[PDB]
Amino acid sequence: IVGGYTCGANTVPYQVSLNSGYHFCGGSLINSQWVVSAAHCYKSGIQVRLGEDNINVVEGNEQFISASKSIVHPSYNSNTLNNDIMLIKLKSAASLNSRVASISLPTSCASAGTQCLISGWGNTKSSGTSYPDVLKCLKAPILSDSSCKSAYPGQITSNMFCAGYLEGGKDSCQGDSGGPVVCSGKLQGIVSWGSGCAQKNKPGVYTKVCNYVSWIKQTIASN
Ligand SMILES: Cc1[nH]c2c(F)cc(Br)cc2c1CCN
Ligand SMILES: [Ca+2]
Repeated sequence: IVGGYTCGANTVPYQVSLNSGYHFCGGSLINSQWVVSAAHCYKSGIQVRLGEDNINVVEGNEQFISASKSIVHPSYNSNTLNNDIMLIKLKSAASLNSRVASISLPTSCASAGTQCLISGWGNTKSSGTSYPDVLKCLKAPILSDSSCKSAYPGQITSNMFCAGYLEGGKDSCQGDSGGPVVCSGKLQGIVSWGSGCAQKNKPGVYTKVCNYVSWIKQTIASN
């Protein structure tokens, strides 16, 4: 996250770190057994880390649970990033509490101008590279479809939205991938892609979660 703030320990209790020897992506806990992330975060050997603040220090509220199965969306295209969503099932159910909690799925899509909270352990620099230890947060509005398409001609599908600031300076970044965009208490987005981080006229692009709720629910129901 570039231009954000330190969230505070366990204040984003649905935020997960995906670890394969090291943090490589975020995700969102959606019930005791399932995490939502980005399809471009797929790899094998994933351990889900819940209750994290400093990802380099065991502080006492973590739960470390290996993935038993990952399911990349059937229509994910890795060239265009269309349908950039994945589900990860945990080998055992997480223990839910104030600091480890699921985030509700949307019942309808969100509107331009809605305020959202984006969070992650990604790069905090727009030029250069610095990776934080503690969770970072950014409040950012959803941008109009027309602004989003103007920023990225020919690249924005019906499964994507932009959020952030056209002036630059505040954005998600590398390593925030797969993490949450939460708006009015619902998981509306997944950190997906962009051109650089926090660059003028290049806001972040996010998977439009509301288009996937039927698939998420029926996947969970049979897996
Ligand atoms: C999700 C993602 N991953 C990135 C990456 F690996 C390198 C760079 Br430069 C940008 C990004 C973004 C977009 C952030 N709005
Ligand atoms: Ca920790």
